[PDB]
Amino acid sequence: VINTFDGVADYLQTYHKLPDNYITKSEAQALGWVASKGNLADVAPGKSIGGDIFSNREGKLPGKSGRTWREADINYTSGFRNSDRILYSSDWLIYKTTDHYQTFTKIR
Repeated sequence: VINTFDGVADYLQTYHKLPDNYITKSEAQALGWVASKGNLADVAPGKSIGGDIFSNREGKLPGKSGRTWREADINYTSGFRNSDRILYSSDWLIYKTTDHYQTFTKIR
């Protein structure tokens, strides 16, 4: 239902949580999600992967003590996951990537 960059971005800054169509990878695995099969839409119709913590290993997103980053899939409808993610901090900084976490730019 809400899975666009702008849509999810505004939902997060206002309501401080993901829309209802998101499930973490753990949740999805528990419903029978097998990444190598690209089946998420069969076991969880209308859902997207989102809410997992993003480690920011490469220190690309701005870091701060106490700030945790999470991710969510954008523009997903079916099949294997795409390369689009929204990155959101606990202080509601919003970044996007369209290249599998290689490049980030600010959107809120």
